[PDB]
Amino acid sequence: WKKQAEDIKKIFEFKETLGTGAFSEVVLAEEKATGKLFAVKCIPKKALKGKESSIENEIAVLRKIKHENIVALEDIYESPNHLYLVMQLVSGGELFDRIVEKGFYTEKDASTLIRQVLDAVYYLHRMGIVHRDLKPENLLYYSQDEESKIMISDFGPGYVAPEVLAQKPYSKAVDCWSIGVIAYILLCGYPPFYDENDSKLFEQILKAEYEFDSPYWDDISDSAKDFIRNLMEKDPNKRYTCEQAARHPWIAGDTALNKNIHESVSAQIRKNFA
Ligand SMILES: Nc1nc2[nH]ccc2c2ccccc12
Repeated sequence: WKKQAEDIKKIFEFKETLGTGAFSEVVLAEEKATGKLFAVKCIPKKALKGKESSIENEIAVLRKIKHENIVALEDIYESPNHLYLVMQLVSGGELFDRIVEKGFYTEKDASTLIRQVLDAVYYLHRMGIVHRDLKPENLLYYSQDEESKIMISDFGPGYVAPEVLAQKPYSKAVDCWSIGVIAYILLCGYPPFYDENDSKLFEQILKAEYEFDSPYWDDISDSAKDFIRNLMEKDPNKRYTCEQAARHPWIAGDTALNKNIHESVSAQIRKNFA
C-alpha cells in the first residue's frame, strides 16, 4: 500500500507551504507524471520513533476510506527518512471568507455547515480518532461552487473544552464542545469566550461562562441557542454527542430560520478577526 521513493522530488514538485507544524509540513505539490495537484503532508520518520508501526497501521486503515466531508488520503509515499501523505487538494476557499463574501446568509446555511461537520466528526470518532483541534481554519470548501460541501482539511485556546483546560482526562466529547463553539461563531461572527487577561479567559472557559448577547443574538432562534447550549455544556457527560446533536431539530428538523443575518455576522467577523 505504501509507495517507495529514493527521493520524493522524483514524484512531486513542491511549491508553497499550505500549513506547518513543529515536525510536519503540508505543501502544495504537482505530480510530475500527470500535472495533477495535491496537498502533501511531509513527516520525518524520526518524529515517529516509538510509534511508526502503529501510525502506519492507522494510515493503512484510513487510506481505504473516503468521507464526503473529509479530505481524502490519496496515496502514501515513504522515502528513507520521511513519510508523505498525499491528500486531496481543496480549492473552494476558507469558511469565513465565503460567509463574508456571500451577500445572503441564514441560520439554515449555518445548520447545513454544522451538519457536515457533525457527520465527519462522528465518523472520525467511530474510527477511534479524537480530532482535538476543530476550528474554522480546519474547515475548507471543496469548490468555489455555490453548493459546495465543507470538508475537514487535516486531522492528526478559545476552542478547547473545559475538561482539557482543567488538565482532566478527556474523550471524544471535546470535539462536540469545539463544534458548539464553531456554531456560536457561525451565528454571530465572534467567539463566545475572549478576554485581555488569560487568567480571566481561562476561568471563563473553565466555568463555561458565555452569553447570547444583544443585539447580535436577538434574531437568532431559540432552537439554535438550545442547540449550542447542549454542545457548549461544561459537563462532558451531559454534553451532547455528535449523534445526539445530529438529531436536534435545528439540524434534523426545520427550526433553523431563513432570515438573512449576513450584515451583522459579516461585520462581526471583520471586526473580531485579523
Ligand atoms: N487547499 C488545501 N487542501 C488540503 N487538502 C488536505 C490538506 C489541505 C490544506 C492544508 C492547508 C492549506 C490548504 C490546504
